[PDB]
Amino acid sequence: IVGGYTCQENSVPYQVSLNSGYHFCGGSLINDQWVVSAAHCYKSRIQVRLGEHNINVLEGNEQFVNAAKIIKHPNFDRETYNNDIMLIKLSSPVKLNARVATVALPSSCAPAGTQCLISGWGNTLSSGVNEPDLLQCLDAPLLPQADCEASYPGKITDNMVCVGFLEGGKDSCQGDSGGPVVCNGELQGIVSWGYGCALPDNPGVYTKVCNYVDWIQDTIAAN
Ligand SMILES: O=C(C1CCN(c2ccncc2)CC1)N1CCN(S(=O)(=O)c2ccc3cc(Cl)ccc3c2)CC1
Ligand SMILES: [Ca+2]
Repeated sequence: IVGGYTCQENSVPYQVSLNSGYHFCGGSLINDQWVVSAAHCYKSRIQVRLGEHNINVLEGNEQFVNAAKIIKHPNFDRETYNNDIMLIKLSSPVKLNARVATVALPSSCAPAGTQCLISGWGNTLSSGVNEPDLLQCLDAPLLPQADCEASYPGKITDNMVCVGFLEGGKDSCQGDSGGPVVCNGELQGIVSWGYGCALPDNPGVYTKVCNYVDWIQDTIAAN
């Protein structure tokens, strides 16, 4: 997260770290045994880490669980990042508590102008790379699809939504991928892509979660 702030310890209880020897992506706990992330964060073996604040220091609230089933959206296109959503079934259910809690699926698509919360342990620099130890937070609004499409001519699909600032300075970045953008207690987006980090007129684009509520529920039920 570029231009964000350090989240209060365990204030984003649904945030998880996808670890494969190191943190490489984020995700959201949607129920005691399922995590939603980005298809582009796929790996054959993943250890999901919950109750994290400092990813490099044991603080006493962590629960490390291995992924049992990693299911990318069937129509994920690695070239356009369309349908960039993935579901992970944990090998065993986690203990839900204050620092480890679930986030709700969207009941409807949030209107542009809605203020949302983005979080992650991704790169904090607009140029270069700096991986933070502590979970970062960013308060950003959903942008009008018109401004989104205008920023990325021909690249924005109906399954994508821009969140951020047209002036730059604040944005998601590498390592935040798969992470959540929660608006009013509901998961409205998933960190997906951008051509840089925190650049003017180049807001980050996220997977529009409201378009997959059905697929999510179905896949969960059938697995
Ligand atoms: O420009 C790119 C790719 C991004 C993926 N890509 C397309 C091209 C067309 N349509 C969809 C995706 C081709 C160019 N990258 C540079 C930035 N990196 S990144 O710094 O690791 C990154 C990763 C995720 C991000 C997510 C957000 Cl929401 C904002 C910036 C982000 C930046 C990703 C690859
Ligand atoms: Ca820790």
